[PDB]
Amino acid sequence: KVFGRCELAAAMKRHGLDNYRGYSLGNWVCAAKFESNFNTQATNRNTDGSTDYGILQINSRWWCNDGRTPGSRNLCNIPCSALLSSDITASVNCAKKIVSDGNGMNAWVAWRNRCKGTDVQAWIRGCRL
Ligand SMILES: [Cl-]
Repeated sequence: KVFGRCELAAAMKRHGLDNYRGYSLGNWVCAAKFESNFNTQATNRNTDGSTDYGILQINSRWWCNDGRTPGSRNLCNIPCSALLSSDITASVNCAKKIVSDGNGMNAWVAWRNRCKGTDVQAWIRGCRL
């Protein structure tokens, strides 16, 4: 599924991401835009052989199992394919564990380079929430 901007904002809000660990809704929408272009089916492979999955591009090296990343962990205890569903529940629940692990949203490279320190409120402007 390819979400619309306001559609994804409303979905994330319903799943408890607004101000989660102090990060306003606009931060999450901005990260999703630049990680996956709002596409739940996005995949990208990394140099070390791990793969990133879904709307928030969660890495198989640490967070999910894809059966082809040797010596990796599965800290969200899910198959990586569950992160590609049109229902974003699994992606959101895993993201909540990632953002709580001490480094906040700096875990997402696109957020650090393209969202951090910008006016992220603009990403939810005009949406009915
Ligand atoms: Cl933080």
